Amino acid sequence: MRARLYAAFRQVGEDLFAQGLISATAGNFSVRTKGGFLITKSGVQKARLTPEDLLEVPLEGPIPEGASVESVVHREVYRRTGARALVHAHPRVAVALSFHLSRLRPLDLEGQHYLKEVPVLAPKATEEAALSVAEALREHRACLLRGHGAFAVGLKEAPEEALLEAYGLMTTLEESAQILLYHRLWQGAGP
Amino acid sequence: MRARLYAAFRQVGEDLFAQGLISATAGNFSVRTKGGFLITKSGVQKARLTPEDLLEVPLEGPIPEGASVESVVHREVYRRTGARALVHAHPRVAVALSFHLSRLRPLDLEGQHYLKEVPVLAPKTEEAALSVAEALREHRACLLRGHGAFAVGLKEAPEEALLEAYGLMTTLEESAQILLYHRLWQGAG
Amino acid sequence: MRARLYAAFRQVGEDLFAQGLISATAGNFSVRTKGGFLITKSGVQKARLTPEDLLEVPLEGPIPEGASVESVVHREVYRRTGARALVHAHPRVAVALSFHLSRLRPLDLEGQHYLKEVPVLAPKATEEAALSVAEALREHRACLLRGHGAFAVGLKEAPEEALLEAYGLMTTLEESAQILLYHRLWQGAGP
Amino acid sequence: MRARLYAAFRQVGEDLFAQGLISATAGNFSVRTKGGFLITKSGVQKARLTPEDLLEVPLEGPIPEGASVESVVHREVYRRTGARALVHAHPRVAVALSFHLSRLRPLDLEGQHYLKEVPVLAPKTVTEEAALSVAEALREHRACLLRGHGAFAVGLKEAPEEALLEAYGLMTTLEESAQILLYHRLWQGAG
Repeated sequence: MRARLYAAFRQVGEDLFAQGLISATAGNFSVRTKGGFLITKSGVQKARLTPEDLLEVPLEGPIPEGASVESVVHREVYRRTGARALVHAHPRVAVALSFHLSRLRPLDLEGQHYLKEVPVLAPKATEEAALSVAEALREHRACLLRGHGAFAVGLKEAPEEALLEAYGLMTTLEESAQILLYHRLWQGAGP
Repeated sequence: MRARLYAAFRQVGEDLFAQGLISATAGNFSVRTKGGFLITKSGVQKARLTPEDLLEVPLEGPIPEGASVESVVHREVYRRTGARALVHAHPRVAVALSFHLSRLRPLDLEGQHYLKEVPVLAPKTEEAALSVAEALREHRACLLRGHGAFAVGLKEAPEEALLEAYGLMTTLEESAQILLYHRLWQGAG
Repeated sequence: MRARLYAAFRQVGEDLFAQGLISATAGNFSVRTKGGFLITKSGVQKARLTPEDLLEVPLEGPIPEGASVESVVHREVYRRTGARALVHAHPRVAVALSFHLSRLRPLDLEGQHYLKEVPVLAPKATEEAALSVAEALREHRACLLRGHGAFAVGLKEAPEEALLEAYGLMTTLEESAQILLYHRLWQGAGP
Repeated sequence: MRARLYAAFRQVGEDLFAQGLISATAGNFSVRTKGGFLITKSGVQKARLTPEDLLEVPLEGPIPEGASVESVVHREVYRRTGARALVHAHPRVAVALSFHLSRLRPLDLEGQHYLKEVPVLAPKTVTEEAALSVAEALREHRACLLRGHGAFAVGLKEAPEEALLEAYGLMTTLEESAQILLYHRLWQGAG
């Protein structure tokens, strides 16, 4: 179905990069597929994505070279979740506040509706991490991996729309983290 | 018609997203029309807006589906008030401040002149539609504790009233920021 | 000379709007002319100035109608000063701090090169504020008006330059207020 | 290759400005070229760069006037390092946290990958001395802080414009890492 699926990957890229959620070649995202998952390639302009940039990976056995080193996680996520899409990103604020929480609870109405609760995993990538990210995403739509960015899942049926669902949730996270940070600097200091 | 009005919905969309005032899909914005008010479709990239992403909603009763979930809040503001444009956004700092403040009173000229005092609502529904469509009469912007902020548009032309409401929106945020930096500075140094 | 001059006003207005330094309708900037000065019109979309959005004001008596309500301030500055351009904006962080200080001292090298020292006049756009802004602009290149905004002077011989030069100093003040803000929130909230 | 190489300085200046990493005219950036190095001119709106806003400069001899005031520093860096592009900006949060650090150490994954450790140069006084300090600093590091006067980021790609785009990229990373350090410290100084 290339046409539209493509529209969603190039879109999300340009977006995740315009909002600062990822640098020029960081982060990765994927959708589920008959074989396995369709992912972005390692080390490449994620805002200037083109078709040959995406690469199908199976849940099977050989991880083809050129596919994100974060590919282990995505897979595990697809192997133990029902997730139909996954966006990995680095929302500045969410990441700064992740160093002190085990959980991140949004205060805002939009956040509480979609990101009810965001778990923070402490590593003390790696297969091990893959399993923690995986478990967290079973009953949660996003999670922070301490100082390692966040992960958001998409459960919609249409691969592309799932992707927008994820990227979308990522954006909600950062918004909630920002609101949490402001709300505190104010309550705290000052009077 | 569908030339200057579209451009304005698209612009407010792109800017609102870049300015960090909303999420990919959060928020909504409307204009007063002959039938009632035109609004953004619910569920859709506000930053990649199209003519198809909007539609009219009579003040009557038939709220077509696709219209924002908050049309109920827009309508009631178009019923009991002289509004002509309406932006619903999520200014981060302002929202932050909400939880605490009862009213937002800018300490800055640009603010003090156009957003004299921004009351904070604590609702939830029909209940909130009202709360807002009252406050937006004597006031041009209101804060829904934890949800967001509504900014009023008043120009004759539709497009203008919208950008004006979007204007007041960025002003709302800049005032919250000022308030906030103000506090963090004289209160820790 | 209109041409280049015009481009300058249109440019300063656009950048100022982009940089967040003025809302679409506020602020104002002028350049000195043989007559008096050339200032933006009252209430006009600064980011889309047209050659007809600018009006000439003499240093003497009758201020044409349509002029910015603060032509008084600009004129009081061109009367008592060598200023050859004047930019009036609202740098949010610069204003936020102006409430508690009486002088702003850039901690940064660029700031300590032009904005050497930034005074803060206190109320009590009036003829009083103009007179106060005009003298303060005699030994300093910029000044804050508590609650209001900031004033930056330009001095190049070419009006077009002076403006860019004033617009830019405005840019320099905000960089500084921010450096100040962050420096303080940091050194102050840490150990 | 002018074409594309121009598309780089142009985007960089635009981004550096919109990103908040430079005043309307501060900063300077460049790419190593056959003879010596290509660099931004002096006193030019970095946000509106034209092809005529850049000058060549040999590694030895008469620095043509009009070139960046800090061309000496660039020249030093291309003589004593394998730099291929250099961006000198003014990250705000980063400068603020530099006034009392000696080194800046990113707490975030991404920052730790690229900018392992950013040294903060901080002179007292015993130009080319500083130009030799930045150079030495940038030999083993890809980014360095110059207390109260911004940072320096290096590009190592073979294609020049890719190197420039690369160092600008590092620049954002630095500022994002400083911000993460900050919010991490402010959020902590609460409850």
